[PDB]
Amino acid sequence: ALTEALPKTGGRNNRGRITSRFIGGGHKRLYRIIDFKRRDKSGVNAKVAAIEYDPNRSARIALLHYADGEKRYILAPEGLTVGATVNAGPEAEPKLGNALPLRFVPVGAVVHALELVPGKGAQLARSAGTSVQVQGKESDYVIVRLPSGELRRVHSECYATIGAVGNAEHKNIVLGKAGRSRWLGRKPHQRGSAMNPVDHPHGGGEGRTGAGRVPVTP
RNA sequence: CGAGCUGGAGAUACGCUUUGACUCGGGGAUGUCCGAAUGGGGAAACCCACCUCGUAAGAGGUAUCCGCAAGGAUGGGAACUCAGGGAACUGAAACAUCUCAGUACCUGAAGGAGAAGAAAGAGAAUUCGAUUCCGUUAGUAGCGGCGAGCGAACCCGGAU
RNA sequence: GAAACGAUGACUGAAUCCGCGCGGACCACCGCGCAAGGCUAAAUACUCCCAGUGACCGAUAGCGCAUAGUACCGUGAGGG
RNA sequence: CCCCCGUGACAGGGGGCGGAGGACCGAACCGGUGCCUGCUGAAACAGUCUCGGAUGAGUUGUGUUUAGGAGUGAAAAGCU
RNA sequence: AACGAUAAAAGAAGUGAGAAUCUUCUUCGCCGUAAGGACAAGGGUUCCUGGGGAAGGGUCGUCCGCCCAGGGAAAGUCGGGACCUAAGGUGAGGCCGAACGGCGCAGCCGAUGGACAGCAGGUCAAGAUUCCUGCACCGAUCAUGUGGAGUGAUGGAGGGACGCAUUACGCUAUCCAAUGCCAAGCUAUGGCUAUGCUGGUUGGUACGCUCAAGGGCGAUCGGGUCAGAAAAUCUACCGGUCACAUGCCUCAGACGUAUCGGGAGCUUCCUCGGAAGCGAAGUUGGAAACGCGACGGUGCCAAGAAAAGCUUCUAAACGUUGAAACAUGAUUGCCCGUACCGCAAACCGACACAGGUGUCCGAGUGUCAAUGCACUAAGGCGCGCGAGAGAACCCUCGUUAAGGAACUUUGCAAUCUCACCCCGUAACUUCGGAAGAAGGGGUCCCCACGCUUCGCGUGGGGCGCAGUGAAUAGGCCCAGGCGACUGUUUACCAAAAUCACAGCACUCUGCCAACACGAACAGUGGACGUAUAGGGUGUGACGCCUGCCCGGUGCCGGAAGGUCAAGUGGAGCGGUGCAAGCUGCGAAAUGAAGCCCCGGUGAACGGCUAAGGUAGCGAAAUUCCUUGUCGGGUAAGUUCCGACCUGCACGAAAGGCGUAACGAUCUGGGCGCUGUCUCAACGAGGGACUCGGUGAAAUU
RNA sequence: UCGGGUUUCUAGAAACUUGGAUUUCUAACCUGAAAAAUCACUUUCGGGGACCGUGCUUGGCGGGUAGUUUGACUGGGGCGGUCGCC
Ligand SMILES: [Mg+2]
Ligand SMILES: [Mg+2]
Ligand SMILES: [Mg+2]
Ligand SMILES: [Mg+2]
Ligand SMILES: [Mg+2]
Ligand SMILES: [Mg+2]
Ligand SMILES: [Mg+2]
Ligand SMILES: [Mg+2]
Ligand SMILES: [Mg+2]
Ligand SMILES: [Mg+2]
Ligand SMILES: [Mg+2]
Repeated sequence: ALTEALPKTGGRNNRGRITSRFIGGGHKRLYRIIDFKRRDKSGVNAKVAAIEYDPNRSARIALLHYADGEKRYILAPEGLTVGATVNAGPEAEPKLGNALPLRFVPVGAVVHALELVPGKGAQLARSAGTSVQVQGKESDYVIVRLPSGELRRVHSECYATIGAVGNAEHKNIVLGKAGRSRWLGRKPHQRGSAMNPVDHPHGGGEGRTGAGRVPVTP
């Protein structure tokens, strides 16, 4: 049904020319307003109304209704149901995703929608079904395993939502025929090999080759 | 001024003049609309509003920057002037230094001219005496892949 | 370059009175002048503009124009 | 999604029904394959016959944005 | 030479100095999803009327889109603006910048989107939802009366906000049929006399217990503060009570009544021809939208403007005796565009140019269907030199004896094929395809009968050489290379074996990310994305796969030691002076990133001494000798296929070997059928030749 | 804590110091949530914080770009040979 969002708009560059190569497809995707802080709410439950799939992301977002009679979208994690509910704030018991900080949080307690700076909403493991693993508590900072396979410090003043996401993992997704791309991306990359001395470093020759392996520009 | 005038254009018709026209000189009053343009909008000259006065018709104000305020300023001028920024072909019989050149052009500020100006100096006589210009000194002194080539100043005579 | 002085960007950063600057490395003696305040006629430049003059042209010359930046080309800047 | 059959693990196959698809043929439309014609042309790139795409990575309008060593480019140094 | 498309004319009459060409009439031909008609863009008066004939019009010209004067265009409701916002453009304060200047929230500007009140006809030579007529609707301001109480923000919320594909039912436009109905008269050539033939056969408004699909529907009390900044008698959320159906609300539209138009044609005059006035009928059945009922049904994923208008809630605020509202009249009604051309002699193309140009309407017959093909209505038009001749030669056509690819570089070219229906249909395979494989048969008319008819099937007869009897309308096959595939490219010599592609892999980036644009600790794109995400490179479905060498280059790491800048800092030497001092040069030490150096990585550069080619393929689009040798097909085969292998100079992601399917791809072969050829003939049309009119060019 | 210097009270003790590092803290500086979008402020504030970054200078890397260079003889040009002296 989708609802109460905004309108996006294709565009691949500013104050002039093409910056990030390619991309221009589209299909008028609107933007739904989310929430990655989940704090001015701290204290009330809400009925996960539904899990409306929404573009831009790839994370079956979830619809919530916090008692006040207000509305909000949430990165439906990995397992909430047709109307399961949830509260929020330190007085939160690490259940199916919650608006809880970090110290009060268990070890190796996979979560997500995590954060990088007190408030300033999420900013980590918010995609596909990325699972941020926790580890050691420290002074105030913690020890975490970001999807990357990295160990970064961060402190508890930075909320997070229980467990990982999923969106089933873009798996059986194979795209298919060129164009499933155009279904979004664009002019799928041009090989600087089949280009010209003129346009790219790899260019020239008379058959095929390599020599140096550099990127566009140098 | 003194007897024509009724714009080039010359064409028909009506007409104005010594009760002084016309032309000429010199101040006024009218002057829409656009354009710095400023009420607001805008594809220049077109659309649209508000306040104040007002019989209607109609009249004035409504940009911004400085400044209590009075008052000043935004734009425009052919070349000339000072500043900010600053090429290359070209020459070196090839080329990077150098040359062309601080030339071309851009930009800014102002004027009728500017800029520069009252020696913390020139310069060797214990001399001179603000700055600008011309003559000459001098193609010297000196700079220079010491190549190509570039090149002052005091002194002295004048403009003032 | 032995290279003074002026100049300014970054750093530092003195004296005020037998004080200070300079006189082309640097020191002495010698001499010259006094900075971190301002102002300033005149001669000099140019020529859109006016007058006068010319061993200047006199209509393929002279200004592009005996007038037109018009006609005409160009999306245009521009040319003409 | 509805039924039929089955039998060794088998899948499966059958009648219903539904309406998928850089699917099929073809006009518009969009291309431009081969031949001939044209070559001081009807035309500074075309005509006839012939041919490809045709719900798509489709075709197109208005508005607007991107530019010179720069843009743009399903990439020829192509177009600007 | 040419006179701008091979859509053809012909006569009569007229005008006039003068006519192949101007007007008129009557024949003819051409177009008819257009060569008809309506906007928009764009042009400007080309429009109309009266004149003209120099130049412009490829000849003429009495004519013109040309020359001249005059006229011609009319809106409260159509478009736009006085309303709205999108990309983008701007922009008080604010962020950056040698200058000029680049940014940038709000706000403002900005359609091609939203939003909003008129419909039927009439008519100047030339305009019409704009003028007239007929009735209507909209805001506004006013009065009259009803009402008798609130009204209700730059503010809240609701709402306006919308994708693609497919599709059920109702219908309207629109079209068709008929011994429906009205109108008019004639018919003869042999027949018919009317059951023939021709034309017309309704729109606006208003009322109607008529018919009616389809479409739209919760309400209300109360509660919870933590939500709408605030308030809220609204919204959001929570909970109790009655809602299958119905129940409502609503009608697309049909019918009837009435009224207003219009309506085949009819009457008189006509200054020569328009003008004026009159008026019949309105049937039954069938077809039928890409439009209307609408914000319908369903499925799908690649997930679908914003704002105001608008309903509602209140803060403020006014008054609660003359409100909000309703009705009835009264008054009001701004600016710009409104002619004509408009797929085209009136726009872009130097030209009255065979080109280009967005959207809408776009009839009938026949043909499964259609916006196709043939004819044709309406409507438009016969392309602005013309007339003879009937040679060569050239262009575009029709036929062709015997032969049938012998042509040739090659079957290039042109024939054959060609539609629907029934039968039938292989190798191979990713099981979907290959498949319209191949091959074969049928198709016309009539009568009867059976079927659901427009029509089809069963059967009997019929005519022709011939029955999609006209027009549209796949020739097929085997074998191989190259790329898997739809796609894309060299506007004006290359469409392909290019580019792209799904998929694979390397690699880098934790967020002010890498990366990129930029004068700029400005702004911004990546992304309102956060690692199953973003960049760069290379490889190119799927299949089995991906070998050996880190010496040299590049990268990541290690990281003792060697080397190395500025600077800190020290000996030391030296110049001048009487001295303090002032002063030239200065050195060991200490001082980074890298560089040396140690180690590693090949879907890194890359080689096959750092090492030597696993699988696989091999004379290959990479072979030189070479027409390799033998086998295949031919009578005969430099090329093609098969194998072998002595791989000049095959090789595993510049990927290797394969691969159903696909290809305006290239190579070889076969069947068919041909004028490609033996070898050309005849015939047509358009030039060429002749005469009259106008009259180039390169060149010299 | 490591560097040393200065001054005093006895190499130590004390103090004044002036440096490197580690760490730590934080008014500058930075940056994020809120009623008032970019910005200024109020503060919860939150966290970063002497780093980054901006300015001057140092040396490295730098076909990303720029300016350029790349001889002559030559029975044609390149390849080969050659170009001075006896
Ligand atoms: Mg003369
Ligand atoms: Mg002139
Ligand atoms: Mg066809
Ligand atoms: Mg903005
Ligand atoms: Mg003829
Ligand atoms: Mg004869
Ligand atoms: Mg075909
Ligand atoms: Mg291909
Ligand atoms: Mg293709
Ligand atoms: Mg270079
Ligand atoms: Mg060489």
